[PDB]
Amino acid sequence: KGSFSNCTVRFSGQRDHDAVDEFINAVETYKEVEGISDKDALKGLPLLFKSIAVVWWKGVRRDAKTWSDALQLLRDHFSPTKPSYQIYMEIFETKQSYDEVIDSFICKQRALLAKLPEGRHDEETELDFIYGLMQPKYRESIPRHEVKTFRELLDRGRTVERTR
Amino acid sequence: KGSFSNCTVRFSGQRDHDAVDEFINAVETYKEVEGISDKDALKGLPLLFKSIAVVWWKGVRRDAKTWSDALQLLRDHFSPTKPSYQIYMEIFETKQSYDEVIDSFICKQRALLAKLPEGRHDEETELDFIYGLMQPKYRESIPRHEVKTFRELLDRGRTVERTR
Amino acid sequence: KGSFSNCTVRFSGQRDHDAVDEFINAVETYKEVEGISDKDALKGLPLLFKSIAVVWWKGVRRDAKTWSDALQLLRDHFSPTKPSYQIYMEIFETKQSYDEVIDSFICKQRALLAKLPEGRHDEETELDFIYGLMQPKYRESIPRHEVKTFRELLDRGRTVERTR
Amino acid sequence: KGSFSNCTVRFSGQRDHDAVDEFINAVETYKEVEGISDKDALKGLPLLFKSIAVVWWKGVRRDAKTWSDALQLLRDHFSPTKPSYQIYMEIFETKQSYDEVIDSFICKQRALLAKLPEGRHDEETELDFIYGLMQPKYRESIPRHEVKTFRELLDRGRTVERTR
Amino acid sequence: KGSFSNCTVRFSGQRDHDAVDEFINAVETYKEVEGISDKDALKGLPLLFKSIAVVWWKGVRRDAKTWSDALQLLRDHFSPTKPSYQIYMEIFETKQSYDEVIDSFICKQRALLAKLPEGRHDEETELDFIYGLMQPKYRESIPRHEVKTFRELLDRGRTVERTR
Repeated sequence: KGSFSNCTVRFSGQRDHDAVDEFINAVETYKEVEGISDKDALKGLPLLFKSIAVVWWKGVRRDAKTWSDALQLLRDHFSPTKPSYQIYMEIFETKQSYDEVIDSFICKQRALLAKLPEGRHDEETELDFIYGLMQPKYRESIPRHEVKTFRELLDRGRTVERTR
Repeated sequence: KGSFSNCTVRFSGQRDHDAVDEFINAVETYKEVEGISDKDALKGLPLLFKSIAVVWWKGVRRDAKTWSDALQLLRDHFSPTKPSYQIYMEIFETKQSYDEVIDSFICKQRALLAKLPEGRHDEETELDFIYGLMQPKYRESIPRHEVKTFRELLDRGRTVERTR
Repeated sequence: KGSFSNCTVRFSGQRDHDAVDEFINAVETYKEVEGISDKDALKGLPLLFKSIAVVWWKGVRRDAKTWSDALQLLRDHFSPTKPSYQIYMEIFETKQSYDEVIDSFICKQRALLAKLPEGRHDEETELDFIYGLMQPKYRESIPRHEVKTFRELLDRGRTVERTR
Repeated sequence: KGSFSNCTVRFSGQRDHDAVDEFINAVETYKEVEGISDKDALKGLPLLFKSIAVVWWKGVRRDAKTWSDALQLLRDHFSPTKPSYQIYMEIFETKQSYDEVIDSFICKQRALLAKLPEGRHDEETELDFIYGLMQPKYRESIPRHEVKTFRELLDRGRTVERTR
Repeated sequence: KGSFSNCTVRFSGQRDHDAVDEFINAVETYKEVEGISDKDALKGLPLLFKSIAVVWWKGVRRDAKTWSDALQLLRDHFSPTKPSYQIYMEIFETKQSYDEVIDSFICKQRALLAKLPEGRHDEETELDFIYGLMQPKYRESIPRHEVKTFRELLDRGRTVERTR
């Protein structure tokens, strides 16, 4: 049923991890849903670029041969894959300011913790790294060693938020 | 005939009841009209998120297994389901100001009264809760005990509005 | 061939006669062109609302049963169907200002004269009601009793406009 | 394959020759490409108007019977078909200012010369009417009687432009 | 499956090399992917122009007979194909300013070097022409004669960028 005719999601070259990962996941998901072969998918790839990136594709066209190589090359030229110590310094710089919802803080911190190499941290030390930066509006009620998984922190945060 | 190819309605994370309920009802209605199966509908769900929420979906992907569970989880993480006393204080705070149409006031107050638990109020006390906040431009003509249902209030409000 | 999948024309609740009549005529025309049945058309109606009006449709869903009833209810809740004397006062308030084209004035005045009940006025008194408000730039050349229909007024107005 | 479902090009009523001619040519071209019959094309015409013009179509609906009559009526009510002496005064009013490209000047002047009645001018006097208003940056090099057609003027203008 | 029905990419007449080359490559790629014949593709070409360029197409319609001739004519009337010495003066005018990423500089300089006639320069002198304008933030670490191809320059530039 077609092969990359037209869609809303495009890519520009904004040089950030979130936009690049969102675009790659959306394209990779669309290919699986619509059911397009691997050889037919690479011919339609300049139908998505609209910016500086199409000038980037006019030069590096002869380096790609398969779909996985082109996707890894798009991940390599733009996502700079920052090292570990900048991430560990970026988590401890900004505390949770007053009058901010729990869910935005938790999803931003989880998206920041996903950048580390996989298999290096469990769930328990993951929650222990995040339990040291919350406001005293939430730390007065729920103590440590009672919340065992990463869902129960939000489950008890939404109760104190409604109570005020 | 396809399975969530592309559409105008998307979701961002605006943290409000009206936008979330509108998006969920529009998606739930589109699934019923187009005739898509339940197993095929969950594979196409990241084609709708475009914001902070796609970073939220990159983390909580392994918690969803059926369509109803994913819809209830999207209702739970964003719509905060406010308690009763804040609603009963929010209805009595703002009176109807001068030079405002009847229909906007009635639809906003009905959308505010839908947040209570279902089966707790009849139609008569529902109209009795709304008849105490209207302007004297409308309360001089129509008295109580004459309007029995919730349609006749608008039916007699549109007559006095045309008369001026 | 589908049933209200996606389209550009939507409705918000702007509270005016022109936008409501345009939206209703466009939807009614699209249903006739595409060839959709009456029972299939009502299931897809919340795919068009995008505003306050979808909160209005979450409350008055159980009042509609057929397509004509829903269309008349949408005409009733928003188009206020103003009385006659306000129209007859609105026609005689604004004269035709200098340096304005004939066609805009004629189409606006015809759209204002359509609001009266049908069958109350002929063509001759219709032109007699409009011939008293034009500029002396056009009334110096063409006199009364020479223009018999409503097309010849524009036909002789476009000649004097080109001449200047 | 459908009959005027939805498209980007619409019409508003901007009262100019270029926008009206572009819209009419695009619609006339789309009808020929998609292959739609003449009786099916007139039912879908209010799906394109979005402005004051739809109020204009609610009044003059009963005057159209064929496609050519409706197209000529749309050309008549909006394009005012200016007389000859205003065109001959409009060509000689604005000279070519300094630092402006040749191609924009030539295409604008050709679009202005198309408004005259057809068959009144050859190619030679057409170029003779345009050779009297160019800058001395171009008239120092190429003389008259050497450029015979209307293409060689641009062909020798692009050479002097690159040279500077 | 259709023949140029509607798409996002259009052309205006912006008079620059990048936008024209992007539009031509996107159209040429779409024709190859969708599988449209050469005779059917030329009838649908005024469905893409939306600007001054459609007035340009109303005049030069009778000069095109095949697809390749129309594409070369669109490349000729707008892309001015600048001479060599302006390019060789444009490369050496702007050095790499401080705090700018390597990839943007490399892709812009490659897109500028593509304008020369093909077959005039190898890869080695191509890298030698670009190695004289970089910042001392990168020239302190990597010396000449160690980087042999044009990929290893970026491969060693991304390492020093992460290190800081």
